[PDB]
Amino acid sequence: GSTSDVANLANEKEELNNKLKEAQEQLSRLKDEEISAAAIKAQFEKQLLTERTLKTQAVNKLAEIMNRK
Amino acid sequence: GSTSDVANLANEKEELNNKLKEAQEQLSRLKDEEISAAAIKAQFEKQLLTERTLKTQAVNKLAEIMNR
Repeated sequence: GSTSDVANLANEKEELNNKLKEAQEQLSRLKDEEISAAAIKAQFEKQLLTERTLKTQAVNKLAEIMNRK
Repeated sequence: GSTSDVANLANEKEELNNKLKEAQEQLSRLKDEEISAAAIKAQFEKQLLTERTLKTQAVNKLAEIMNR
């Protein structure tokens, strides 16, 4: 009757709510990671610009010395 | 009264089913976004190695030339 129906539905709501909360905590940790990925990407883009620049400096100076006569 | 409460509880269960499904799908989306991002990490890492390597080869050949 209504009494065991209530008992069972209150239990399922508690179970689902708990699983939902766990899911939303995961999503939130992941959302914080996606923001911290944007900063790491920018850092990588910077390091790459820098490495490229240093590479061209070395390559060009080597070509220049090899071309010296 | 009690029978109304049961009807309302069933709807509230169903809505929680919906929210959890939505979250679990969102989690699958954010999951393969961690796969794409880590494949971008590895791509950046390869490019960085390549640039540093060409840099270091040029440096070392130039040093050898300058040192007679």
